[PDB]
Amino acid sequence: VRLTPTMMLYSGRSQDGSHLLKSGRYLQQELPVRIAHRIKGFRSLPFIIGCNPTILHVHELYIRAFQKLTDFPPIKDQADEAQYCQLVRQLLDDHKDVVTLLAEGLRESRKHIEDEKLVRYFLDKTLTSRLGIRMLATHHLALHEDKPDFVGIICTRLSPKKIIEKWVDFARRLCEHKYGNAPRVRINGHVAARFPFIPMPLDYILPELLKNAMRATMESHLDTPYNVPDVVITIANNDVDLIIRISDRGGGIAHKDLDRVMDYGFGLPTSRAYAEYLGGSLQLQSLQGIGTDVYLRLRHID
Amino acid sequence: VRLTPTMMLYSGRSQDGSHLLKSGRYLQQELPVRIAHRIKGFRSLPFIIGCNPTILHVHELYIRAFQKLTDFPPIKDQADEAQYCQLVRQLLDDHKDVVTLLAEGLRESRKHIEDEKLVRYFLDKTLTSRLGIRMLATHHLALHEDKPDFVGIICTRLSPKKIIEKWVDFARRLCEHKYGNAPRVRINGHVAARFPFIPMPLDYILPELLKNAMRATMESHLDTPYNVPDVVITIANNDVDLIIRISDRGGGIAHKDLDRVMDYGFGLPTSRAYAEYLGGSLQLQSLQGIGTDVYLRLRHID
Ligand SMILES: CC(C)C[C@H](Cl)C(=O)O
Ligand SMILES: CC(C)C[C@H](Cl)C(=O)O
Repeated sequence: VRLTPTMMLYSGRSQDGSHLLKSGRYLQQELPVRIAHRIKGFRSLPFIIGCNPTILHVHELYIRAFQKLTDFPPIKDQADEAQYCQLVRQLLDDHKDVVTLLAEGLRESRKHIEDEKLVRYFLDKTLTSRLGIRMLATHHLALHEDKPDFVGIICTRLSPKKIIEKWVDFARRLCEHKYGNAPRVRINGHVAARFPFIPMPLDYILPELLKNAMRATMESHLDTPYNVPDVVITIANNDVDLIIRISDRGGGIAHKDLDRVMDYGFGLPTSRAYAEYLGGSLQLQSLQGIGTDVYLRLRHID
Repeated sequence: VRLTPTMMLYSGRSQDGSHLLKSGRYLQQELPVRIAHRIKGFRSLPFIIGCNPTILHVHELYIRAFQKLTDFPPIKDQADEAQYCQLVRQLLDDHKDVVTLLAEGLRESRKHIEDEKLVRYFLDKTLTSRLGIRMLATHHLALHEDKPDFVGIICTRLSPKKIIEKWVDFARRLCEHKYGNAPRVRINGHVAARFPFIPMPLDYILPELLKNAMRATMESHLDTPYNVPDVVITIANNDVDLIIRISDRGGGIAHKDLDRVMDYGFGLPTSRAYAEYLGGSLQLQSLQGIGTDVYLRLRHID
């Protein structure tokens, strides 16, 4: 009992494993319908783009997914549900590179793009539906796990500070490897906050935002990489949403680039679409000559 | 030679005072036309609002202004221009309370307001035109002054830090008088920047923004007024615009109030309309539970 947009994540308990069958049967009815919607998206692409060999390949993954899914017989016991999980697992892996295949197929296809609002809409709808589908699927699998402080993929006691720190260490390493240093990150605000929340969207978004804030900081301090401005992260936790402000002193996004930056890495426009999909937002405040403030808002689970 | 939107401020030099006659004759043709546009605005008000005695009074100031202006004969020498200045001076003073009279007339008139986009449009158009008219008029008068680092109302060497500091001292005093203390203000970024710029819009806007940031800070620290979070102002100066970010730790503007706050003190919605009128913007980022960031952008003079 809990939801993403129009999709339900099951918070349940059954010592017989009754909840696993109910969740399995839900996932089994919901997946094919949503995969078919993805097939329609490909069908309605401008012909010339839909013809691109990589776009066509991704199109074919979805048909294949829909075939295997609809071919699976209904679930009438635990044993069915178990094998169904195996299928779902295989599909999640087969589809792991999809975002990357799309970004490539569409680049090969840049010249033939006449209407950009049309393709941008396709990407947003595809990528965000894909996310929802993957959360729902991953949730069901994670219900088989016995891990504490987790109901499926819902973490019952999530520390925004903690999950930010993990992605900071990650982004710092990439940055140190490329520039030989990385900005110290400071975290302020509600650093002690804990509340139920689904990690996954944060796991996509944060590393992107952290990579940008760090890149921009280094690219504008080439002369002094051993000494660069800190990246300052602020956490604001209230009853409606969680806000994570990420501020860098990297010189800002230039006026001429302001529009190009939020459109299709490819990490920012995806991140914004994810945030809105979940009922939040991703906004940018550029101080040209100084730095950039990025505001990630995500609604509280309920 | 220099401009606000569709209006020209004259940067000129004449030892005979030839520039004063050219500016005077420009101001004399431009004022009546723009006052008449203000009269149309009142004429097109919903009857029931336009009937309010205070709204009617302001309406009558404008007609009166337009009469005295059109009655003034053309300017053919320095002596005419001098008396014209006297008239313009008198009008600027007669009209000094207009914003306040409007805000009052419309409050008396709240119940009868059916379409809010209509009135909001009237206010924006009136208040922002009024500003432009007052800049143009004040500029002409200031051309009579011999003050250094000033061509009329254009300051040739304006320090954003300096003008911010003046409004900080001002807002601090009001705040100390009401709460018995006030937040320390810190200024960072391009604190050494200097460039031609027209002070006036900053003189309206900054004190409003500073009053809010300080009020919000005190209202959320009632227990400890002797010790409150600093207000942090950041100046970003580039070739396109000037950005002044004003950040407070006053708990943010609550979700439920987010829309009500930018609509018609009355200081924020005016400030935003002024900023856009001049080709800039005024945007708010609320971190509910923590504070608010306000971003004032104003285009560089050119
Ligand atoms: C069959 C599903 C799980 C595939 C999802 Cl929609 C994805 O593209 O990864
Ligand atoms: C006649 C002019 C100078 C009046 C201006 Cl538009 C104002 O209302 O103050």
